[PDB]
Amino acid sequence: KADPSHFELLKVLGQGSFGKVFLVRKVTRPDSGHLYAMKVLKILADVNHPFVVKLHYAFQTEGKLYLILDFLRGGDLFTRLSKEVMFTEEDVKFYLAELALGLDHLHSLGIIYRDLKPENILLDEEGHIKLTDFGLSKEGTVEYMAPEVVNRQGHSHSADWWSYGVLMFEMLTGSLPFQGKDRKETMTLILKAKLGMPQFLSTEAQSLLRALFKRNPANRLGSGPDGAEEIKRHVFYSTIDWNKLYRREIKPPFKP
Ligand SMILES: CC(C)[C@H](CO)Nc1nc(Nc2cccc(Cl)c2)c2ncn(C(C)C)c2n1
Repeated sequence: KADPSHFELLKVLGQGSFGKVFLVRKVTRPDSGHLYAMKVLKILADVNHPFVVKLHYAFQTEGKLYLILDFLRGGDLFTRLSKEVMFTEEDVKFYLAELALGLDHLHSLGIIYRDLKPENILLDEEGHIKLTDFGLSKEGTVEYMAPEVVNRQGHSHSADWWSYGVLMFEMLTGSLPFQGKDRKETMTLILKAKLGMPQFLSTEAQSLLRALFKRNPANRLGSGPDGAEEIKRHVFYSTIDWNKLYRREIKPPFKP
């Protein structure tokens, strides 16, 4: 059975906001040689979906909870965003569509992806995305918080779609829609939900952002009754075949 001795440490990927994540190589059969990302801890984690990180092994060792997950070669969207400082609508439509599927699934499991942001969206070698650091059902980066969360008036699935809107805006413009000089001001800007629409954005993109940026979570796109479909049927994704996207048949615009 699983055991820390079955994995040799290759290198530390980075300090964590969830513990430390190491790049490990399994030493035991049958996946001997296979690379994995190892997370050590001192609430669901098992989800099966093309756009959600897979948990391969989980074992407790005296206070330490080891999680062996997929190693995503491509790194995260935050890193790519910083280097390219903004993606074309083409790239954005693609990442958001796959994210749309991943997110909705997590919502069906009754999970709320509270920490949705580019840092938590990984890319595999093919360029497809994979959501990480999810799981919590019973609840951060302020720039991504929905107004009901800032005011602590609740935190349902709707909150995620607002954050989804923020991710879209940041990838499309290189900037955050609501940014103050400090956390306080940012939260106040989120509450006013006062938003200027950059003129280089397509009308379809602008339409979608306006629908996602509804202060009242009940009027926010994704708030049913067709839930995620409400967002998937938006004109912004007209050219997206969800069937093949799910099957990973759509060619990623970016290849790491
Ligand atoms: C430690 C952080 C700097 C990074 C990026 O957010 N985290 C990260 N990078 C990953 N991949 C990755 C690939 C190439 C270079 C670098 Cl620095 C990271 C990764 N693969 C699988 N997971 C989790 C499910 C644990 C991962 N998590």
